[PDB]
Amino acid sequence: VIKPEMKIKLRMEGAVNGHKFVIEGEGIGKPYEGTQTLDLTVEEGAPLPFSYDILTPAFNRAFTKYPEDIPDYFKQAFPEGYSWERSMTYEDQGICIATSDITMEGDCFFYEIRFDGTNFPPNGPVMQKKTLKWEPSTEKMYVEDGVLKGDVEMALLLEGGGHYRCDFKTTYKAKKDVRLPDAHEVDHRIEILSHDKDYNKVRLYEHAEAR
Repeated sequence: VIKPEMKIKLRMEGAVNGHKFVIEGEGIGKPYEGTQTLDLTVEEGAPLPFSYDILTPAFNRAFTKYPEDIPDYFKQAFPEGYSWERSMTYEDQGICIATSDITMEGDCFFYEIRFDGTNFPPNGPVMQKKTLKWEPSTEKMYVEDGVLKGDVEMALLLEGGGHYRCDFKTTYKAKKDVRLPDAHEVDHRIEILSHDKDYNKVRLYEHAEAR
């Protein structure tokens, strides 16, 4: 039921360091090539006082190129869909939790996303918007408790050229039983292709391939 091109519509509600916001997104991707692009718009809470980058991995592993001999936990889960739960722990004790519930109708995915962070220092790189991009990453995927888990060590490149590290832990929960894969890895690259001055409008791209 996963077509070679799938559309995407999403809504994120959240709060970061007490600043509430709402972002909507629409876009399109190619699930079997592991690529997608979203156009995202801040609908409430503009201008965001924090780095947009902390949000971008919350904006769907159905968009992953899986080799034909690794079971695709994500494409198998449709049309019913799946949800995920993610902790993101930053090196300066900023902490975020995000969840998403992902359904489908026809050639379109729908994401209902919740995002919350707190404890970001007011002069650190997130609240001072000093981040440039995420570095390409490798997520370790493995089965535990009957579901699929991923761990990835993430790094945000900073203005002036250091890195700001974050550990991601994700639980992925299909809504029906599916064929479980062996342990494997997903390589990612995520990039903001363009944005307006205060990131009220953002074009966001991801390429992901399992190996």
